[PDB]
Amino acid sequence: AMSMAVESTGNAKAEAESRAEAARIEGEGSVLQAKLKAQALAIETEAELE
Amino acid sequence: AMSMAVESTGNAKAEAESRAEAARIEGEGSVLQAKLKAQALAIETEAELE
Repeated sequence: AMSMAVESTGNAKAEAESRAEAARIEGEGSVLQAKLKAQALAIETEAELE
Repeated sequence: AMSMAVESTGNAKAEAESRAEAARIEGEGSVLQAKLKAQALAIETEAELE
């Protein structure tokens, strides 16, 4: 049963650890993307304001 | 299970790392493109204003 316990936890958590680790890339990516999108829209909407 | 953990994380994050790395190119590209689009519309809309 101790092997059954470490089987279920170690396997299922490792799957749930990877998707959360992947979501961290989207979070850090979306920050840098939105930061770049700020400049994209800033230079677009401000320069076209003339 | 430690191999199962590094399998899921290392694989799934590497896929999510590449798409975020690709999105950085669009972000930096869109800034330079919008910056060039500013001149394109500026010279177009200002010179045609005469």
